[PDB]
Amino acid sequence: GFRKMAFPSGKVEGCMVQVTCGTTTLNGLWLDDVVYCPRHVICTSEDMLNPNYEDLLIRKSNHNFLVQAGNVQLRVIGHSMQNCVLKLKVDTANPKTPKYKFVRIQPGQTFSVLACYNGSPSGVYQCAMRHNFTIKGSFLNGSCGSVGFNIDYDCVSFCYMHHMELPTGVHAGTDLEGNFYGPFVDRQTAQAAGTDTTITVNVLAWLYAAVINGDRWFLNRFTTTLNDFNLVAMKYNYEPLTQDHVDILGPLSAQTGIAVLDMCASLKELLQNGMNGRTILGSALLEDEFTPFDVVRQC
Amino acid sequence: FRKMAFPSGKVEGCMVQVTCGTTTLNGLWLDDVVYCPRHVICTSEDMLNPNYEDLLIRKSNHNFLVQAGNVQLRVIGHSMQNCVLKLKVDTANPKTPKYKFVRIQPGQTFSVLACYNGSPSGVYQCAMRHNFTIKGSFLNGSCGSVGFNIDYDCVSFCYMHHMELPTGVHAGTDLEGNFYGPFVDRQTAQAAGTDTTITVNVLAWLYAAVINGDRWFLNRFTTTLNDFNLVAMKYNYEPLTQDHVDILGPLSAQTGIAVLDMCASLKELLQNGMNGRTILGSALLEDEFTPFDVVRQC
Ligand SMILES: COc1cccc2[nH]c(C(=O)N[C@@H](CC(C)C)C(=O)N[C@@H](C[C@@H]3CCNC3=O)C(=O)c3nc4ccccc4s3)cc12
Ligand SMILES: COc1cccc2[nH]c(C(=O)N[C@@H](CC(C)C)C(=O)N[C@@H](C[C@@H]3CCNC3=O)C(=O)c3nc4ccccc4s3)cc12
Repeated sequence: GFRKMAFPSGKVEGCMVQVTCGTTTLNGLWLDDVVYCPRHVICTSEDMLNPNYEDLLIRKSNHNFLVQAGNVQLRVIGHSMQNCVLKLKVDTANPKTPKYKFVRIQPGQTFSVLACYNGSPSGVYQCAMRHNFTIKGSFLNGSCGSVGFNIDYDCVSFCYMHHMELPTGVHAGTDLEGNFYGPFVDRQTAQAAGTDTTITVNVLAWLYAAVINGDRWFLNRFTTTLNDFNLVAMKYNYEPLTQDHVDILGPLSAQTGIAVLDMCASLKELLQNGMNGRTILGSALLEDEFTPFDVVRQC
Repeated sequence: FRKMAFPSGKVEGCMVQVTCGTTTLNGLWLDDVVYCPRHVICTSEDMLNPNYEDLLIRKSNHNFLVQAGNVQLRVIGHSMQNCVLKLKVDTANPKTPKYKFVRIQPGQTFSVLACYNGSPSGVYQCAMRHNFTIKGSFLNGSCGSVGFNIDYDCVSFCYMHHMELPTGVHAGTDLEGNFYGPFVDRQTAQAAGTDTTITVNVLAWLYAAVINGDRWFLNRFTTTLNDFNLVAMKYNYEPLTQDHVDILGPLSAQTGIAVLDMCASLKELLQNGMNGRTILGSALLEDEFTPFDVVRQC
C-alpha cells in the first residue's frame, strides 16, 4: 500500500534536448532560450583526465555546438560556463517551459530522476540525496545531463544534473548552478565518497508509513531519550536525530499516536536485534529513501 | 537495479475528469472518446449490487460533466462496454499519442499514473500478480487512473483502476472494461486467489545476476518443463508457460545458459535454499522485474 512514487515527468520531458560537440553527445535541459548541460560535452577522450575547462571553452565557437530538440535543430547564438554547467543561448525559446526554480537540496531529501539518452526520456524513478552526497540511481553511458526535480503546484524545482558513476555503482552530479553535491570532480578518474551514514529521520518516517498501512509488529512497550537513541544510532552509522527531525515527524506521530521517541525505541530494537527474517512494507532491510513529506504526500 | 516507470507525459495529456452528480472519477481522453469506470453513474445505495444497464438507461448525454482542467468537453454520445463507460465528446484530443489497448499477461509490469480529480499525482511500476491483483498505491478518488507501457512512442494502455481488496492490493480492468481476475465492480469484499511467486521474473532476475557476474547458483543439471512445474507448485511458484520460455529467449542467448538449465538452478535453490548466500546482494529473490525490465536496465 506504500510505493516509491515519482512525480509525473511530462513537464520535464518537454525540456529535454540533445547536445553534441565533436564526438561527444549528452542531454541538455532547455528552459526559455537557454540549454543547460554538463560542460564536459566539450571534452574529447584526450581531454578527460585533466580538462582545463576555461582553456577548452575559449577555443570553441557557437557553431561547434549541435543542439537537437527532437528533429529540430536549435541555433546556438552564445555560450557561458557556470561551474560545471554550460549554458547555451539558443535563438528559440522553449514554448513548453514550465514554471520552474533551481534549488540546492539537502542530504535526506528525495527527488524524481528523468533518465534520458540522446535527448529522449527513458525512465523515471525516485532518488534520495545521501549524506555522503551520492545517489543510488540507474544510469548508463550517455545519461549525463539527465535531471532530478520535485514538483509543487505545477512549479518544477530542478535540483540535480547527472555527471558521474562512481566505482561502487552509486552516482554523483551537480545542482543546476553546476556545483557538485559532495567532494567529486568532473574528470575521468575513479573517485570514492565519504562514509555513507543512514538517514535516520527517513527510516523513522518509513516506520510510521508501515503503521499507517496496518503493520505494527516492530513496535514495543519501551521508550528512549533522544540522546540515548543517538548514542546507539551513531554506533550503527545512523545520522543523529535532531529536535528539528523530531518536530518534522510530529504529523506522522499525531496521525498514528506513536510518540517520536517511542518509534525511536522501536528502531533501536530493530538495530540491536535485527528483523529476524521478517519484513516491513515488503522490505528485508530498513528503508531510508522516504522523507516525512513523501509519506504524508502518498498516505 | 531500480524499478523505473515510463515517462508519463504522453499519458498526462490524456487525463480528464468525469462527473455524474457528485461523483467524480478519472477518465482517459483519446481522440474523441473518454473512457472511465462505469460506476461513475452509481449513487451510494446503487453500489452494493448495481443494475448498470438499468442505471444507464436513466442517463442522458447531458448528465455527464467531462472536464479537462476546468474546461468542459461536451458529451455527444455514450455507451457501456463491459465495466467501462465510453463517452463520445465533440473534441478530438490534440495530445492523443499513438496508442493501443493491450490485455497483459500475469507477471508483466507496467507504469501506473495515479490521478485524483483528473490531475496526475505520481507514477510508479506495478506487476500483474498471477492472482490478477497489483500491489499499488491508491487512495479514494483514484479510480480511472490507468496503467501503461511505452514502446517506441506508442503507448500500450493495459490497466484502468477500479478496486482495493480488503487485503490492500488492487484490482481493475483492461481498457475494454474486462476485469483481470475474478472480480466484479460492486461495493463488496472480494478475495483473490493464491498469490504465487512469479517464476518467469525470478528466472529473469537470475539471468540479471549472471550478467553481472554473480553465478554461484548455476549447476550442471537440466530439467524438463513439466518436471520443473510440478516441483515449483510445491513451493508456491507459478508454473511456466511456453510464452514464459520464449520471453526468456533473449536473456538465455545473451548468457548462453539454456532456459531449462536455469530452471534446474532455480529448482535447486527452492529445494536446498540459499544457505546464507546472496544473489545481487539480496537473500530474497525478486519477482517483479520482467525479462524486458532486465534488458532495459542492463
Ligand atoms: C578512470 O575513470 C573512472 C574510473 C572509475 C569510475 C569512473 N566513473 C567515471 C565517470 O562517471 N565519468 C563521467 C565523465 C566525467 C568526465 C565527469 C561519465 O562517464 N559520465 C557519464 C554517465 C556515466 C557513464 C556510465 N553511467 C554513468 O552514470 C555521462 O553521461 C558522460 N559521458 C561522457 C562521455 C564523454 C565526455 C563527457 C561525458 S559525460 C569515470 C571513471
Ligand atoms: C463492503 O465493500 C468493501 C469491503 C472491503 C473492501 C472494499 N473495497 C471496495 C472498493 O474498492 N470499491 C470500489 C468501488 C466499486 C463500485 C468498484 C472503490 O471504492 N474504488 C475506488 C478506489 C479505492 C478507494 C480506496 N483505494 C482504492 O483503490 C475508486 O476510485 C472509486 N470510487 C468511487 C466512488 C463512488 C462511485 C464509484 C467509485 S470508483 C469496496 C469494499
